[PDB]
Amino acid sequence: TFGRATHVVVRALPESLAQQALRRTKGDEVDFARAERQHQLYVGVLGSKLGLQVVQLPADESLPDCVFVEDVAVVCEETALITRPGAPSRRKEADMMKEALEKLQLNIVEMKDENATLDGGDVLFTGREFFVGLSKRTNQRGAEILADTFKDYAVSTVPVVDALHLKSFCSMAGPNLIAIGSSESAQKALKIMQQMSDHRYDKLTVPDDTAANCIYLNIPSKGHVLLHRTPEEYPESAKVYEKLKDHMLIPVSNSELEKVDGLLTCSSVLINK
Repeated sequence: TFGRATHVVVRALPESLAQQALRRTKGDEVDFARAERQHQLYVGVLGSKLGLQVVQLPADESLPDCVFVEDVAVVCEETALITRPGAPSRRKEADMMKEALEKLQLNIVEMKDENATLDGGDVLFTGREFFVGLSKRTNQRGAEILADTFKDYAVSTVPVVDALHLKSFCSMAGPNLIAIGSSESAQKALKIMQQMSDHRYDKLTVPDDTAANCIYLNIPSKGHVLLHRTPEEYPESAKVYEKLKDHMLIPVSNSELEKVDGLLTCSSVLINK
């Protein structure tokens, strides 16, 4: 069943994240203490509230972005692709992630090609196929290696225009359901994805691009579950998610890490064992 997961890998925030953030903040500074609380709440939802087995990796002060585990690995079925992140400063994050996934007994494939880069944030897995954003972080070679890794699934690329990652404005909200932003860029990207696929997807359109990034899970003890940004953060988008009457909706705060481009999907790697 699409969206089923039994384990989740997360990683603690390093204090060094605050320092590196000073050069990323477009405005308001990051409240580190609050970022930590929001992370604690996030992990609490995944583990305590939903019952997933949590693998908590320790922070590495030499890796300021280590909390964003999604970018270092893409998991499909029983295989994990350990990526080669676009940012060189994040390459070592693959070390502990590889160990974590090895211990979860997954088949491991490493992106070693020195001319290939790929951030997990640029990968949208619909359950039927993959869409990979060609951005400043992920290149063609990277998309090809992902395609060679998950041979039983089609992989199509889409240009990422005025955003960091493909998932900066989309994510899966349920079976055959793609949550998508309303910006010119988001809508164009969606049109391209729909044109390349031979399958018609349903869509959930939200006014705030960032709020289109959510986490969908299928929990046996709860059914359809969706972690989405709070009404306090994005009132108009939360109103749209409320339309999903068959989903267990869980509002999750992320105001701090969003300041450094970290959205909801960024802080976890889900595995179905």
